[PDB]
Amino acid sequence: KELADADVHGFLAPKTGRRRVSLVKASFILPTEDFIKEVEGERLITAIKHNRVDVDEKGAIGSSKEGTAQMLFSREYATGLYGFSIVLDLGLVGIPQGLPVKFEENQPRPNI
RNA sequence: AUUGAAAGUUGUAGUAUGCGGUCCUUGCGGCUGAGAGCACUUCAGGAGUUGCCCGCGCCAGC
Repeated sequence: KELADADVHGFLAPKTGRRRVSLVKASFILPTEDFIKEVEGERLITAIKHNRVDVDEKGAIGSSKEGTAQMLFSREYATGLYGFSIVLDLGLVGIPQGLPVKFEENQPRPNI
């Protein structure tokens, strides 16, 4: 009632339990098996290098002994046609997990 | 709603700043498209042909 993120994405309270599962679930993101079959070889993974140049007070630069921040790192970039799948059980938003229905007047009305 | 319930391996980072593919170099020197050659030799603008035939300078004039 007082929180919205805890309602939709669940939460956990080790003090007294009160576990509520997430109402929205998602799967991994894989390239489709058709793409994998049709490429067979090829890397489709590129290691691109990026630098961080740090000019000194006038114009100077150092590698690892002047205390400056000048490095040369690398990052992996991928491609391909990926597959996604999500399931949103939004029908339970605002209804307590333990009491899906109230059933007080002999009708199974939702316990909102 | 199950070894279960919530859970970014994440946020900042120029593989940069300067550098003439440049300077010298004749596709040049010598070379007759030249020498011999009748557009010549034989040819009538020629033969025949009337500038013809008839014709009052005329009659009256002191």
